[PDB]
Amino acid sequence: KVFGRCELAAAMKRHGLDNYRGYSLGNWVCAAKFESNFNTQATNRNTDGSTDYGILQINSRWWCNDGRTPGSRNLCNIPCSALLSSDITASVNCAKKIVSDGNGMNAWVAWRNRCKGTDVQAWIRGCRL
Ligand SMILES: [Cl-]
Ligand SMILES: [Cl-]
Repeated sequence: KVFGRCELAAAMKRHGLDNYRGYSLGNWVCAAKFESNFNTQATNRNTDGSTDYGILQINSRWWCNDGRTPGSRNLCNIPCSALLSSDITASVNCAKKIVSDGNGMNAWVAWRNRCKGTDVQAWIRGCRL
């Protein structure tokens, strides 16, 4: 599923991400825009053989099992395919564990490089939330 901006903002809010660990909703929307262009089915392979999955490009090295990332951990205890669902619930619950692990949203390179220190509120401007 390819979300619209306000559609995704509302789904993220309902799943509890607005100000989760201090990150306003616009951060999460910004991150999803640049990680996946709002596409739940996005996958991208990394040089180390791991793969990033879903709307928030969660990495199989640490967070989910794809059966092909040797010596990886599965810290969200889910198959990575669950992160590609049109229901963002699994991606959000795993994202909550990632952002809580000490490095906050710097875990997402696109957020660090394209969202951090910008007007992220602009990403939810005009949405009925
Ligand atoms: Cl915001
Ligand atoms: Cl980047």
